[PDB]
Amino acid sequence: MDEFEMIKRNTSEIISEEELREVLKKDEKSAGIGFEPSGKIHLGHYLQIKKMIDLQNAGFDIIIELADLHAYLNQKGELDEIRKIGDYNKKVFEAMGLKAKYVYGSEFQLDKDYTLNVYRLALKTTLKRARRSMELIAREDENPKVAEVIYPIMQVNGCHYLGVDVAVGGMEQRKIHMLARELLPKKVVCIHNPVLTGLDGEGKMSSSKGNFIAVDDSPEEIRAKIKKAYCPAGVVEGNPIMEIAKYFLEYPLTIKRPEKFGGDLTVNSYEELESLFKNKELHPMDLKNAVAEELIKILEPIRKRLLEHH
Amino acid sequence: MDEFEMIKRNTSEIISEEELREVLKKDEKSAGIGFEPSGKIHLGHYLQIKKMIDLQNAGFDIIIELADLHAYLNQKGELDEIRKIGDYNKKVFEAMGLKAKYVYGSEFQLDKDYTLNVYRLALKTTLKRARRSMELIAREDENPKVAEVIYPIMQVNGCHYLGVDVAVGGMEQRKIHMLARELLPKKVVCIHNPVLTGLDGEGKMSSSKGNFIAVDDSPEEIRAKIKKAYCPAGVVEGNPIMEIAKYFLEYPLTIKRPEKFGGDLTVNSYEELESLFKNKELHPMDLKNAVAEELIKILEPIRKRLLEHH
Ligand SMILES: CC(C)(Br)C(=O)Nc1ccc(C[C@H](N)C(=O)O)cc1
Ligand SMILES: CC(C)(Br)C(=O)Nc1ccc(C[C@H](N)C(=O)O)cc1
Repeated sequence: MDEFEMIKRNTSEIISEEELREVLKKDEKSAGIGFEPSGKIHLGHYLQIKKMIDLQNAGFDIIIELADLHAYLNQKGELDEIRKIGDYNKKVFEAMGLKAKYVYGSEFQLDKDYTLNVYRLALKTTLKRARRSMELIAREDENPKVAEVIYPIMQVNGCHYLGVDVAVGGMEQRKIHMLARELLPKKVVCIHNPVLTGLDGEGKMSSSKGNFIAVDDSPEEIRAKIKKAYCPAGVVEGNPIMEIAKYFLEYPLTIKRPEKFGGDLTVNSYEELESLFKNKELHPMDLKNAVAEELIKILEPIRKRLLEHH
Repeated sequence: MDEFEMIKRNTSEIISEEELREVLKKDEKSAGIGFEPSGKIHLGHYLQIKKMIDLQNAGFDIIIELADLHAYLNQKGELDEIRKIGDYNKKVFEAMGLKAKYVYGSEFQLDKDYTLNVYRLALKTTLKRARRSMELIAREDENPKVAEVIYPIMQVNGCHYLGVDVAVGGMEQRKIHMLARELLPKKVVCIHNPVLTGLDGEGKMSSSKGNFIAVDDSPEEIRAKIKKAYCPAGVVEGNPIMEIAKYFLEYPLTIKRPEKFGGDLTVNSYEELESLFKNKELHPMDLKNAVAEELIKILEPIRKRLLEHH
């Protein structure tokens, strides 16, 4: 498991693999990601932070953008309230064990030269290309605002201004990332993580859809959320419980169940688990119990560090 | 002819007349207009500058924006070349007899607080409203740029930042102006001048359509441009020669013609001229001769001041 495959583990795509290999050669290399401040930090965020921790462990300097101005452009409210939530998110990201530089976007995204470059990019980005890149990001609006098409080019320029070698994000960021690769003089290596399914299976996990496990949920809340979740026997695709087993749990994995249902089960890889699940050797109730208890233990240190403040 | 009707003469609309009357009450009041720098200054510009001269004569302080950044957003090239053309335009506007403050937009349109307010406005302006306001302004593009929708909200904010009581422009600016009236806390009085017809009658006069008389055209060039112009007998609407008689000439007007065509004609108002033209008492050839020679004399001082530099 070289550093490449360590970075590559559980990503949806790397754009591009050859470029990432060149970047690994450098003594000095930086990786960046941004987050619109969120009232709750959920497993979708945690997935990203894990991936930033991998990069850090491969010798990357990590830059986290607390994207207060992007959230302002995406209709999350007033900058001061956004910035307060930004500060809470940093604490959560630190309680996740991430050592990084944290910057508020508004610290640099309003300088004369940043703005001028945003306007340069606005001359090279068609409205159609801009609106396409925001399809999975833009706040739902029957009357889309001009702010929606400023957003993607400000994120592009952020890549430029921060000078990262690698940009990380969920797959929803990939069209903004493609735009950065076409417009900017230095091509940024782009690493896209999968988009988790919502707990009810009905769509993608979102802080505004209320279908997530938050990293500071109480254990009873974790158990009740898993218990209700979409999780049909033998169905792996779009199954948020299997996604959690694949993305967050440690193997080998011991799955406790009564002797009358086969007794404790040990699986040495998520791949074995998927096999046991597909040919319906492992029942959804037992998968849920094991996933909930392991997730509880995995999230425990984070919830404890956050509760230590009170 | 109070100051109101003097300001109102030969305008298409005043938004609104009651508001303009309130503004006239003030000892201190300012009027503003912007121009994307243009290689040639034509009668469309001159019409506007005349209207600024009226306002000045009514006691307005005049602010002319040399809109280098708007022209940059509207694909007129590089800022330095735009700014050079900006400087030429000022000279022309001064040779027209306008005493005013001249500012390059880029002097203030990149400050942190200006930019932040542009982004505030971008949150309140729908893409559809923004693209509607640019229909008569935007450079022709099969693939419209994001820059096209930044333009109108930057012009709105310019009104705000410069604090004018009155905004002046051609009718094509009216939708941007309407947006300023809805978004800004202080409603700006908007004065819209007519859009001149191109010399060939086929559309509106434009510096990029090459259908204009420039204020520094030589007399032979003026005569040849008038001679070729669209100008059908009895047709007033869309007739650029009548527009010039209405908007630029001084009355009473003596129209020279041979005795065999009726001999010299004196008309005491454009209204008489329109009457003589409609019931086909005045032939297009004689109208053209008179319009060209009077326009030559009217533009003479401007062409001379511009030529004095060489
Ligand atoms: C400048 C660097 C490279 Br650190 C960066 O990635 N900036 C960035 C990234 C993502 C977001 C939010 C995002 N579009 C979302 O959907 O939440 C905002 C800013
Ligand atoms: C700030 C004040 C009030 Br002085 C102003 O009117 N600014 C302004 C006006 C017009 C233009 C150009 C115009 N859209 C065009 O079509 O040429 C650019 C800037």
